[PDB]
Amino acid sequence: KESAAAKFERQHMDSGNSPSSSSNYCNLMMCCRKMTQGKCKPVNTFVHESLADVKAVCSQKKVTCKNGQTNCYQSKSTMRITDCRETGSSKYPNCAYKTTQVEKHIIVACGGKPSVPVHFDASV
Amino acid sequence: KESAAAKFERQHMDSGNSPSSSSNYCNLMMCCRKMTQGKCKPVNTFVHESLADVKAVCSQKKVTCKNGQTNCYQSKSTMRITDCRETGSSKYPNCAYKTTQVEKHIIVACGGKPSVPVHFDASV
Ligand SMILES: Nc1ncnc2c1ncn2[C@@H]1O[C@H](COP(=O)(O)O[C@@H]2[C@H](O)[C@@H](CO)O[C@H]2n2ccc(=O)[nH]c2=O)[C@@H](O)[C@H]1O
Ligand SMILES: Nc1ncnc2c1ncn2[C@@H]1O[C@H](COP(=O)(O)O[C@@H]2[C@H](O)[C@@H](CO)O[C@H]2n2ccc(=O)[nH]c2=O)[C@@H](O)[C@H]1O
Repeated sequence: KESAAAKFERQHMDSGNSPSSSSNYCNLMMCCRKMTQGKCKPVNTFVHESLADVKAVCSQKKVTCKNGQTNCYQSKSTMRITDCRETGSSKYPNCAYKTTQVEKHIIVACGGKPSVPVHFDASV
Repeated sequence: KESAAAKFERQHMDSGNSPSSSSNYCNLMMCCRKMTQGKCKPVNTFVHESLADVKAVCSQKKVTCKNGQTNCYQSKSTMRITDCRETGSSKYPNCAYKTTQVEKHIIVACGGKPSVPVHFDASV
């Protein structure tokens, strides 16, 4: 069982000078979206365009994936994204990330029927 | 078993215009701290002072809790906190919170041995 004390720290403590700061986006999102469980995911990109714009990439420019697979597609237009990269000081389970906001073309792998994004490959 | 498609949405989609806006502190925090599972927790306060400064409240002014319990203590000093209150639009699984930052005295319930904070009761 989680102790009542640890449970209070989880639910009410966030000690620090400016916790609502932009630079904390990846830290909280990586945590919210469950990519800090069991291990820290080193690299993850979030996309801020509509789901419909991202699903459409699966119909755009076909490119080879970094890992040599051939189901990747590059976007025609540049998208608003955020890059979450694990920092130097990061150590499970104190997962820490640098937050980088950029606008770039994305490459996704697509799969299933109907074909939708199943993997973020890179940005250019 | 999570589909590859739903997984992609969970891991990379954060559609919106200002995703790292301070006003999103509560939506991210409430998700990270696991208070948006099963139901949306309606009220929840985060304290930005250090843990020792909060643990110390358990040795300050003893006061009655709002539910009639007698193990509540009120900080001697005001503290930096953030109130997260569910908005009218909020409906699980689409929980949404207003973030409000104030400086107020807190009232916690303390328990165990040593006696530490186990519940957040109110701020004044
Ligand atoms: N061609 C493919 N088809 C289907 N699934 C694939 C393919 N290539 C990789 N995958 C899988 O997709 C799964 C999900 O991974 P993702 O969330 O996309 O993770 C990305 C990538 O797999 C991982 C390792 O490099 O980092 C992320 N990543 C990488 C670079 C980047 O700029 N941004 C980003 O999010 C991984 O298990 C991987 O095995
Ligand atoms: N005196 C007490 N001793 C021990 N546990 C208690 C006591 N009073 C309530 N509890 C329990 O404390 C547990 C944890 O609750 P909390 O995380 O503090 O939640 C607070 C409160 O219980 C919940 C319901 O109102 O909202 C929060 N809350 C309320 C007001 C506020 O300003 N801020 C805030 O975080 C609850 O399960 C409750 O049963």
